Amino acid sequence: RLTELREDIDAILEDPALEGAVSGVVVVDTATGEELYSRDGGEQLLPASNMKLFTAAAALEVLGADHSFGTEVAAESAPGRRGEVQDLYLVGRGDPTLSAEDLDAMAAEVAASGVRTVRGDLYADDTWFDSERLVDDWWPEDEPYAYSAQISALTVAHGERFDTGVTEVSVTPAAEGEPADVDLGAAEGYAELDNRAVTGAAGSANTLVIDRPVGTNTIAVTGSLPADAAPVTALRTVDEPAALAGHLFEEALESNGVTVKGDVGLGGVPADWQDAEVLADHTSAELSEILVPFMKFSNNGHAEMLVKSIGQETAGAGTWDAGLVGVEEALSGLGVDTAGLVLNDGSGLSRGNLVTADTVVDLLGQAGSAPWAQTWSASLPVAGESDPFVGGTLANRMRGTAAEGVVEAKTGTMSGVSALSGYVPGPEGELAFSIVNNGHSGPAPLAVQDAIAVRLAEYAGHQAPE
Ligand SMILES: [Co+2]
Ligand SMILES: [Co+2]
Ligand SMILES: [Co+2]
Ligand SMILES: [Co+2]
Ligand SMILES: [Co+2]
Repeated sequence: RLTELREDIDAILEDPALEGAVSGVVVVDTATGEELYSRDGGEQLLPASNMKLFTAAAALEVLGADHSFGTEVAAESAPGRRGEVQDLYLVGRGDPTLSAEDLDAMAAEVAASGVRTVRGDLYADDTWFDSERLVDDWWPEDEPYAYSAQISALTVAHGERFDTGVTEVSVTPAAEGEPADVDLGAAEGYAELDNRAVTGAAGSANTLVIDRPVGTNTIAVTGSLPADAAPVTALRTVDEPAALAGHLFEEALESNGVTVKGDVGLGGVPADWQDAEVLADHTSAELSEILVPFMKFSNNGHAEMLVKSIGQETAGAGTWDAGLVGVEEALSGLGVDTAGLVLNDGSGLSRGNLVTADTVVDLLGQAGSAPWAQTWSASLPVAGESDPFVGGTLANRMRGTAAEGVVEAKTGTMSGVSALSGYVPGPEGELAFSIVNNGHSGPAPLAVQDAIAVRLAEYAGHQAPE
């Protein structure tokens, strides 16, 4: 059987979709520790989102499944007679799941706390992390999109997938000839809008485009949306995720009967205050829970926020430099050889990252036996599973095959980069694998990755459903 498996993979790797592409492929039997297959396992390649694997493991080691994040509201001293206060500070400490609901819940506490007026200014404190919003080598052209959202300690998360630093932009068609109707979602009143979009005739081509011009906090909409066209929605990042959290909290307070006479702005709690009053606070779910949405949908904001949290825990510094070193350290304490590893960021978006298929499998074996093995493997996306929170970025892959609901693996794709690394649980042996492709020029070789994952699932003792 073994010999057949090897030949089969060699054949699959013969796909023309992998021309001019270096591919690191490693397969190992977790149980026996046997090396079922290996090709360029020591070759340094860009891992794309697969990099999140290393960040996720590091997070469990340094923060732990138990870990959770907090958000506070503080005044110099509690309110009194007329229930007034001067400056109010919204302090974020890395919660990547802070919803607008959470903010409203807090706006309520501040009110129940006896506050009716914020005579001073309302400040958003995100100093828990540095202000380095984007990784040095991230392409500025990717900035308008969610996966490239600015990183901040205080940031609001959209939806149940917790997309940070973004706002939801909607474009609804009007009558042919009339301007299209644009809604900026949360960023309303915060970001500037330049709506040049127009309703085209019914049946006309949809040429609409939503964008945030680099270096601005403006949502520019151009193009034409046909009248008979279904309203469009999109996620666009904003500048200074904190200034937005402050804006929404500003609106949350007002909604909870608390007036704010000042202005919303960035700024940390004076430190001059020996006993600031904590009018309100929120605590997120534990890391083990937050891991799911992070890994299932591959959330870059979460990965980066995690690195800096690790930087805070290991060195008291929400910095990529600190966190990254902390990640590399943690991986070592886990028994992983970080020799051919190069960490430039936590999400894998950075072209500066480098790993080797061997290192990945290495991290898979170790992680597989660590105390948090369960919560860990449970965050990985499962092959061909409709439910988004289970299938993740693999919901629409390998369906109706031996891998369906069997292969647990992290995906990762960029131009010329693609990877699929994970586990293949089975009666014929517990398998760990890694596939990293760099160099291909057409689309990502996802069918090749699947083909291999499906053959492995079979080798592990699984049959396609009928
Ligand atoms: Co902890
Ligand atoms: Co949504
Ligand atoms: Co608003
Ligand atoms: Co929460
Ligand atoms: Co099966």
